[PDB]
Amino acid sequence: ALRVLVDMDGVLADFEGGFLRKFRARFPDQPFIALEDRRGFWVSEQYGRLRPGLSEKAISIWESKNFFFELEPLPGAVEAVKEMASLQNTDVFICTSPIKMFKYCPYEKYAWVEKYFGPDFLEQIVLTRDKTVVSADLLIDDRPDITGAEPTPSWEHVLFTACHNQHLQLQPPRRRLHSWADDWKAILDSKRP
Amino acid sequence: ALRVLVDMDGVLADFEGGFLRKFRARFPDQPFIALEDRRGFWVSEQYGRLRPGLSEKAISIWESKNFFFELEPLPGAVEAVKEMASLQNTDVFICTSPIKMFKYCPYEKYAWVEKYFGPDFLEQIVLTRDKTVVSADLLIDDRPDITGAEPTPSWEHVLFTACHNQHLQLQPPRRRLHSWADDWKAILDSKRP
Ligand SMILES: Cc1cn([C@H]2C[C@H]3O[C@](c4ccc(C(=O)O)cc4)(P(=O)(O)O)OC[C@H]3O2)c(=O)[nH]c1=O
Ligand SMILES: Cc1cn([C@H]2C[C@H]3O[C@](c4ccc(C(=O)O)cc4)(P(=O)(O)O)OC[C@H]3O2)c(=O)[nH]c1=O
Ligand SMILES: [K+]
Ligand SMILES: [K+]
Ligand SMILES: [K+]
Ligand SMILES: [K+]
Repeated sequence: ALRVLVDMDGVLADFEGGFLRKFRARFPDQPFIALEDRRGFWVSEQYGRLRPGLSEKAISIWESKNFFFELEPLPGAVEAVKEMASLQNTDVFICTSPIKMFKYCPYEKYAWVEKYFGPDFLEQIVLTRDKTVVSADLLIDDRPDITGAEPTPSWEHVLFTACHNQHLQLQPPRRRLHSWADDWKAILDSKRP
Repeated sequence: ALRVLVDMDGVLADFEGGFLRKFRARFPDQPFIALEDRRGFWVSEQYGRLRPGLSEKAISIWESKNFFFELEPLPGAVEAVKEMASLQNTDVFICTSPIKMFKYCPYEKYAWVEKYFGPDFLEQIVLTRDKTVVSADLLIDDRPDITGAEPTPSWEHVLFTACHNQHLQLQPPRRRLHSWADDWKAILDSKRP
């Protein structure tokens, strides 16, 4: 069976839009970064450059109760993953790294998966900071630099497009999934025997 | 680097003793199973055979708030894993499956790891129901039957002895770690290049 790992934040759940909305509501007198002007993976770093103390204020949004639970799905994400999981000879796992503050985030990610995919899909969740030690054919993740304890992961990393990575030139033969409307079936098929 | 996955319940944390203590306290008029009389991996199944309704009462102990957090370490477990992690060319991850009710268990497992191993060790946690998709040289786990989506896991499963598995005849060349006092360094060394 083909095995596909799907990232959660920025791939299934709209982390960037949820963050921005809550930041602006909580900190209406601070400057912010429009989604179109996001550059680089780390939200907090971009905000820290924008003004002193803004990194810590950004962090405070995602460390808050209900931040993860209340993220809206990306367009097409829930439908695509449900279809993907239902395909013959195809195992799908949601492989997600929780933030360092653990009071809410792990719990909310399970709750979010239950909400959008149902109880039986909880079995498909892998929470890990290191995705390199999870073996699979494909990893669909918006982070450009995925590293860890395994220097040669078994998966091919397909870069899921986001605001923060859309201008990046990747090294051949690295590939992208532009959105869930893009042809994810063709990418899966290219790895099948 | 050698990669070792270490199970949590029944290997690092004394699930069986914690369960029994809390069961007897909450249900003092019910029969129970002494640790020495534990047979088979699933606590709940053994209790359900003992009397009608006891499976659900057992489950209610581990679904309760603070059950996971308040488990005591096994003798030698914290010291061994700290030493193991500090060895040259050795990466250690705690690979643990949370129960199906997710309100407390994921959170408490992170909190427990922080308590006994410190904040930096949180990075070494993998929460998953399927350990077969986690690649490693060794998996030290008290469950006899470890299966999942990967039919040929990369790890060798070393069976950690517990009450419930101590009489089991394993198929050659399956091996055991009897306790943390047993010679876990020799087992690791047998897998090094
Ligand atoms: C931890 C962390 C996260 N973020 C943004 C970027 C993105 O990263 C992750 C993330 C979470 C944890 C780690 C880690 O423990 O190293 C890394 C990335 P994702 O990989 O998408 O889940 O967390 C949610 C998002 O939050 C950020 O801007 N700064 C941070 O310090
Ligand atoms: C879920 C479950 C667990 N247990 C006992 C046995 C042992 O199993 C695990 C466990 C937890 C979840 C699953 C699962 O989702 O399939 C399986 C085993 P462990 O692997 O040691 O963490 O949970 C803690 C312990 O709890 C039990 O007796 N019956 C159960 O239905
Ligand atoms: K992400
Ligand atoms: K399937
Ligand atoms: K166990
Ligand atoms: K080490």
